[PDB]
Amino acid sequence: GRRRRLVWTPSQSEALRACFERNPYPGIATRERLAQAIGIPEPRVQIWFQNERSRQLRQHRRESPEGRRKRTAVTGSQTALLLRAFEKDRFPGIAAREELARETGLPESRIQIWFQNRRARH
DNA sequence: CCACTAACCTGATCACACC
DNA sequence: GGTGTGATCAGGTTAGTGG
Repeated sequence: GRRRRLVWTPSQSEALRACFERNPYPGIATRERLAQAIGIPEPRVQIWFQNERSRQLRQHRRESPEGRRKRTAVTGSQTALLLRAFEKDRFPGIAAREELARETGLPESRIQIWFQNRRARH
């Protein structure tokens, strides 16, 4: 069970490509500003820039420093809750992550990263 | 039927706090 | 140097979009 896939409007597509053309490695500030200007949540914008670099790099292989997101602070209380969840299921779907986001107060996009990191190291 | 791609993934690495 | 862990990189996989 994954998040429902959105569909770019023509005006959104134009804005993402034009910003990608100026810098394919935007920082959190550029992603946030672009996300608000076009009405899309920032994680979807980040996912698009990653997919779009994948398209461009694979295409160029057949032809040819902006600031990061601030480190999310995770309390021991939040960590213990995600830990207990991680033991029952290491691959929570969108609904289980929204649950964990609700119970922890952390954004769901950070829960997704937390599980990606945890599975690679534990 | 099938090309395209958002969503999601692995694995490695960056970045930074901390000792 | 060593450890821990959140964030991001390249790029492969899963599944929804729409020709």
